[PDB]
Formats: sequence, C-alpha cells, structure tokens
Amino acid sequence: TLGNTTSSVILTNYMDTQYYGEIGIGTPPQTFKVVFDTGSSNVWVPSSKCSRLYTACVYHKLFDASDSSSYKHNGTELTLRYSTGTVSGFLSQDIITVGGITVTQMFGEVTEMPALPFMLAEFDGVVGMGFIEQAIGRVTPIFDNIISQGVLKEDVFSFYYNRDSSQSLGGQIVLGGSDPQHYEGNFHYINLIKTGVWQIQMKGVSVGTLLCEDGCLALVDTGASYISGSTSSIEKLMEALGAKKRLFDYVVKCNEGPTLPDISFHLGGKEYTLTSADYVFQESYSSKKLCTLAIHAMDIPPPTGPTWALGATFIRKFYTEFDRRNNRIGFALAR
Ligand SMILES: CCN(C(=O)c1cnc(C)nc1NCc1ccco1)[C@H]1CCCNC1
Repeated sequence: TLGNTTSSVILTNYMDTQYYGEIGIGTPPQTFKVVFDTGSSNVWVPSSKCSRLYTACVYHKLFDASDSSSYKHNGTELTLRYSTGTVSGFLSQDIITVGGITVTQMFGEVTEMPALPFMLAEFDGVVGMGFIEQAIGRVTPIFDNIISQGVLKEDVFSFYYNRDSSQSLGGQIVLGGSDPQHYEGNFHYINLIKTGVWQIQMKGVSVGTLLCEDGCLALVDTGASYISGSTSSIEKLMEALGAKKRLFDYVVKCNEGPTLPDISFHLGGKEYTLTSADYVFQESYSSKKLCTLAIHAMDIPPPTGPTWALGATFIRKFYTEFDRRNNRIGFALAR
C-alpha cells in the first residue's frame, strides 16, 4: 500500500568516516544521533541502564525509558555482533520520529557498549535499514513499519553522502524516493543476489582486472566508512598499489597518493571507477608523511560473507537507491 509522501533526513558528515542524522524517541522526544545502516536490520541506542563503567555510556546520549510516557516494556535480551564490535542490551518499544514520520518501533536499549570502537563514534546509535530476515530477535525493522502506514510514495530509500567534512549539507536520506538535486545521469540497477541482504553480484575488481575474476559478492553498506574486501583480497589489492600494512589500515607515502591508479568495481554491466582522490585521505603531499587509504580488510563471516563491502568511500561518488519493491540497488553519479 503506497501513499503520496516523500521525506528526508539531513545528515552530518564527521571527517568522511561517519554519516549520521537525528531521530527522536519517546514522549517527550529524546534526540539521538544515529547511523542509517543498510548492513544491519536493528534499531538501537545506548540506555540509561548502561553501567557508567562503560565510558562510552558516559560520553553519549542515553535513552531513559523512565522519562518517556509512551514507552512499552519488553525486556528480551539482544546481542548485536558487528564486524567492528559488539553491543548488548534488551528490547523496548516506543514512538520514534524520523524525518517527521512517526512510528511505533521495537528497538534495543544498549547496556554493554565497549570503549573500542564506541568511544570513537560521534553517533549514539544505529538505525538498521536492512531486512527483517537479518534482524536479531525477528524485530520488524523501522522502514518496514513506515511502509505499513501507507504514506510513502515508493517502497524505496536513497543515500547521498557529501565529500565536505561547515556551510555544507553532510548528506541526505530520502525515505520514499530519491532527490534529483543530488544525482545526474540515469540510474543503473543491480538486482539482489540473496534473501534479506542489501548484497549484489560483483563481476571483477580492477586496478589500472586482477581480483574477483570468476565472480564475488558486494554488500552495499551505508553504515561502513570504507570499502572492504577479505584479508587475502585486500592483500593483493594493496601490493598492487604499493601500500604498507599497519594495524587497522593501509597507508601510502603522501607524495605517492596522487600517482595511485584507479580502482574499478564491475557491477551489473557497468564499471564503477574510483580515482586516488576518491580513496586517499590526502592530508599532505610530503614524502615524510603517511596518508591512509579508505579501503581496509574486513573478513565478514557466513552466511553474509565472505564478501566485499562498499561503504561511504563508494557512496560519496555514487548516489544509491535501495529499492525494496523490486529487490534492487540503483547507482547514479552523485552531485
Ligand atoms: C555502525 C556500526 N558499523 C561500523 O562500521 C562502524 C563502527 N565503528 C564506528 C566508529 N563507525 C562505524 N560506522 C561509521 C559510518 C557511519 C556511516 C558510514 O560509516 C557497521 C557494522 C556492520 C554493519 N554496517 C555498519
């Protein structure tokens, strides 16, 4: 059942690595900064019941069910195991406002929130934009609840991530459509390869085709900062670029950054090409300095992986439509 409404959420861009917007939970609304994440399916925010021995709970906005007159208890425990870290807590229900749309939503109140990585997060929590099939606890995701109301024009949502981390718009999510202000040319669509995941077939990864030669998978993950591949995939990619492996990233001498070759991802009969300016944090041009690349190793376990993940590095260049009605992802050139 489709309506006549389009809505948007304005996003903040923290340092090209974290894109997040505001949601309101409870009555009166308690405001949270949240990543809208196509790589997961659950909503969660940190809880007032989080021990303050978790220093991440000292430095973030905490949802207090005891301040909301529309809260409904559930209390079922949940653990969310991401590739970057784990959160745990319990289920609650309350009214959530996102882009002036109001829904009754089941979400996680997080009581265990490790310092790494969450002391490095500008955002407080996550809004899972994935499918109910990957929701821990089988909890109906927020976009499915919004769709139930019959207000949105289309069963789609779209992401714009800007390149500029103060006057500028950091990014934008359109619920119920896409914004022509932020893309140009036509959309090119790739249909989903697997039930309940924003994942597509990829036909090759080229440097200057030396990877994914007989096919592989790409998770399109709005909640991830970087492009990732498996450890073995990224090892071969990075040897070809001449980059040095550190603990949590790969780097190149800053003077070498501009000389680095294009990296192309073959998706649905189009080649999607990033130049070095799209994947190098070009912080200086000195030979004495090291500059980090926005491509990291991430071994994602079954059944989602092994897989590449196309995060904000990719989405900055390519405006992305997530089409629930037709089970496809559309890309167009961002502006
Ligand atoms: C939100 C948890 N995620 C992060 O990768 C992540 C971890 N830690 C920090 C500090 N930031 C993260 N995301 C920054 C960001 C926001 C939007 C674009 O990138 C992932 C978990 C797996 C599903 N996909 C999302």
